[PDB]
Amino acid sequence: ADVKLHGFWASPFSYRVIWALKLKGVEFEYIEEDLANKSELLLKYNPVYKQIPVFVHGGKPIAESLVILEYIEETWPENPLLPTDPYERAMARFWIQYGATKSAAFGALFRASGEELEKAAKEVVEVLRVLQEQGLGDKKFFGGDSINLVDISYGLFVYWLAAIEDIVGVKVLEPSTLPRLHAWAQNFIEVPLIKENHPDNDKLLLHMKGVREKM
Amino acid sequence: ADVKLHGFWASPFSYRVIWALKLKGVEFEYIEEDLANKSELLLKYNPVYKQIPVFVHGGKPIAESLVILEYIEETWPENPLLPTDPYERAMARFWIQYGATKSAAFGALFRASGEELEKAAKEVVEVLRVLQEQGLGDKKFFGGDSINLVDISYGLFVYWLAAIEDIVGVKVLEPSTLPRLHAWAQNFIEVPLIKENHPDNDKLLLHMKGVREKM
Repeated sequence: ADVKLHGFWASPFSYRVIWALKLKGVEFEYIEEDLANKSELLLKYNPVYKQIPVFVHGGKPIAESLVILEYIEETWPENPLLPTDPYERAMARFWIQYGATKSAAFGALFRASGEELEKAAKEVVEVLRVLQEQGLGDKKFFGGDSINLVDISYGLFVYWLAAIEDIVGVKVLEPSTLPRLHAWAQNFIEVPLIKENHPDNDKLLLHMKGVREKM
Repeated sequence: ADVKLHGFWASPFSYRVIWALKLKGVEFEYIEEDLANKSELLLKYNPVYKQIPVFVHGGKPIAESLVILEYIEETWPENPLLPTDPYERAMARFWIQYGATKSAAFGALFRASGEELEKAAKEVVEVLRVLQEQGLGDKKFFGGDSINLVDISYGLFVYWLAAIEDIVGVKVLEPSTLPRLHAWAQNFIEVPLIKENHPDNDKLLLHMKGVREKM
């Protein structure tokens, strides 16, 4: 059954799926979607959200990156991206859900006014501290010695932190404040799979700087 | 390994876990938590959210009802509450996630002012229409001929609809507007497992009416 991925060049959600497929060694056709003029296939495949990514396997579509990632893990179980033990799997799902819930704080910091900025940055630092202390601990990656679906889901945090630093100017992931999480972020971007698969940084900063003009 | 459940008498989230355990035939000790004075075990077991439910198995805790439900399904796989096929499992997770995301609209309607009420009720009806058309379809339950984790996760919607109708007075799940979803709601409350396990309706309406005094 052939695999298609409808994505967007600057989307971290589309990149989550690219990472999981490339890790599994699953060949796929990538389809770049124009978000200003959504394709007939995108609207047919994702009527509920009308968003990318849309993963298609054997002509059958799946929307929502977290749902797609679990389908990929179940369909191509070799090179596992989740643990086999139910309790460890529940801890992985717990941290993936925590990230999804707290993702709103990153967008809030990105659009915060000159005054709102201090409180927004404070809330992001506390989210990162809990993630570091209770989620990562002393492990190299959320997945232990190699990346797993938890690391993949936290690519979105790295994407936001780098955009807030380069465009806004506030630093929320500092080595002296969060040494373990900062070491994790550096180690994650150095994983060859990640290094080989990410938006062009200059093009991404420019696009995101322009998107921030919503104020 | 013994099973404990830290819950709250009026919590639909605690009831999701009770339903799944009773369906699986798993014996458990139930611990009623005083939300005004959280127990030492609750704060130790759920430091991230400090919320019930907290499920404990072999002394190991799990927080977040959706995470707990998947652990129960994986640990006691007999009497399955999720399909075995990855694509059907992905559709179940998709609809469970849709419910979690849209749950905020129900709280919004519950606390809406006399003016906000019309727009809040409109947004809830559209959430229910998409759930009915694209999620339930012509099936008796989200799980087909019997309830599954999707039906269990949508107990929360039934809890809200009955509270909005009895206290506020607005009807958002009408038989002539949503015939299939209304038939589903009636069929769900008639399932003996559900009928035997829910908060005392009079006590629940009174508690919720008092909680609505946050305006």
